[PDB]
Amino acid sequence: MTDFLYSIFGLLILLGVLVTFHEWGHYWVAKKLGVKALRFSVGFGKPIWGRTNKHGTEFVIAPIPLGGYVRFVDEREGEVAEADLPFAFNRQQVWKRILIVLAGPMANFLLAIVVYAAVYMMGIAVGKPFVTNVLPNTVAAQANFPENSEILSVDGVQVKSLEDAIFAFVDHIKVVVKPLNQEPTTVVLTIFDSLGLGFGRVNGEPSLGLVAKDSPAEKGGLKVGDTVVSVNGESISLWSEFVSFIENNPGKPLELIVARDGYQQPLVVTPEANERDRTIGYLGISPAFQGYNVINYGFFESFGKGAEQTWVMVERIGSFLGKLITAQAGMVAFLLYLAMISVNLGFVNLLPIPMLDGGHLMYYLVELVRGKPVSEKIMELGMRVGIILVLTIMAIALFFDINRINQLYFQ
Ligand SMILES: CNC(=O)[C@H](Cc1ccccc1)NC(=O)[C@H](CC(C)C)[C@H](CSc1cccs1)C(=O)NO
Ligand SMILES: [Zn+2]
Repeated sequence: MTDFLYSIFGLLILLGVLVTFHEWGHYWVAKKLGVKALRFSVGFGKPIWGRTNKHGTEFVIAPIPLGGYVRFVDEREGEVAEADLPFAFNRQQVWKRILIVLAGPMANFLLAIVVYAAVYMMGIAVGKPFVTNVLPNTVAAQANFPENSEILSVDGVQVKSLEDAIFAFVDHIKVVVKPLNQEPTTVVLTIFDSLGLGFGRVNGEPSLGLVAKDSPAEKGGLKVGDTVVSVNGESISLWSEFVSFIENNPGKPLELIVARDGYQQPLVVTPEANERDRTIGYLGISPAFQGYNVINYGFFESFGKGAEQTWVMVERIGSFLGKLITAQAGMVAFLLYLAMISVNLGFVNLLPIPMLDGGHLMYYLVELVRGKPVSEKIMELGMRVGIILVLTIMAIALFFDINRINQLYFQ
């Protein structure tokens, strides 16, 4: 049992990171506001780690990470020394404790955002928008689209994915597409059925780019750079024909002729079918052409797009809650799952449940409502906050127009 190790390792890392950042949001906001923390507990069970801060805060860690808390100085929960009252939770104005309670979920969302922004820089793999077929008597039929072609830029905006293609087609007709062999063309032009286009697997030359070790292709003599010119005496021209011959012949020997180093090499390969379905042949090769696009982002935009993705996630959670009442493998997927679980936690722990942060939010909101000893004061902040807004959004609005100058008739 070795997969168990990495699995529970990722589980513990995810849970620890989420709980630790929630409690650290609570702790750091309370500390910056002037509230002294008494205990910083992460996980349930018996303490496996324990250390006292210079401010008497006891950070403790237990081995079952399913929750945690941050206990502050509070007269409602115990005796407070006369010299510690100015650092007590309850001795602060109501808005301070409101922000302290709100800090947790916010923290979660914040983490989500940054994690999303972290995976938008590393590069995300999407599927190439490869038009496999064209329909008759459609808008694309008169325009004569290419059989097997890849979209490059529709109506000006450069797209590298299918979802991006449909989002551009609903954003707004010029279509720059790349067919096999010949160069890009701006064709004089599901949802694509309105136009007469169909998507599918990418096609190309029967050239080899990868050959797995100890595979039937490697044992038969296939090498990288080989271009299969014929299978069983029949000449082929597309990678799809090659994979057709491979799948249709599980265990039967195929006699290939490949173009290699300027000459022609004859080979023999016996593709073997896998365990899940011993009806589809397989020998272990990859096409020399790519079928993946790599979406990259600048981090100054990756942050905003991760925020938008978190908003999409929380609206999805809202839809799911109202109803209730591509593959980019690697660690990059683990980080996405971690951020999604973080969003789930930041949503669920904000529900007006008595012992959760939402219940505390409700309690301090009704306490603020009951406590109205001054007028025209609540309005005062109402401007002093907005000022900051109309200042900070100004600063960026300045900096934005500053960064466009730093960039800037050849033909
Ligand atoms: C997966 N665990 C949770 O989501 C629970 C609540 C819960 C349990 C079961 C079902 C649904 C929700 N949340 C928390 O433990 C919060 C910290 C999490 C967000 C890291 C915690 C809520 S209070 C307390 C929990 C235990 C003792 S005191 C908090 O706000 N600290 O600042
Ligand atoms: Zn909390």
